[PDB]
Amino acid sequence: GSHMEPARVRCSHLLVKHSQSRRPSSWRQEKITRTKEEALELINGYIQKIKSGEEDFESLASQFSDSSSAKARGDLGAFSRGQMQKPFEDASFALRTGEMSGPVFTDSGIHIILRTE
Repeated sequence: GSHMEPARVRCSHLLVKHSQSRRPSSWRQEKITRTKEEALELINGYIQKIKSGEEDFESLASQFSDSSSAKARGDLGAFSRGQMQKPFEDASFALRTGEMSGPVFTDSGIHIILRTE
């Protein structure tokens, strides 16, 4: 449980679009043909690889993420409350230091939350 309230939290994020997304295009893909489930498979794939030791969230959040933060390894840096979407932000505070959350469904699509701090 959360035994402390931090005003500064650092979390990295990964995002994969889906067919029902508002923007069916990205800075890497021309059209998002993959739906929720197809994107979810990728999400779980990334997570499994990281937990196994195949790769680290750095490469996934950079070369396998649509998040603009991908250029910075997918990290958002140290942010505060009222800075990110509630499902993500509230989850970040709920997570512990060094915790990688699973598939979190948000506006854009499925998000992976890695709370480093």
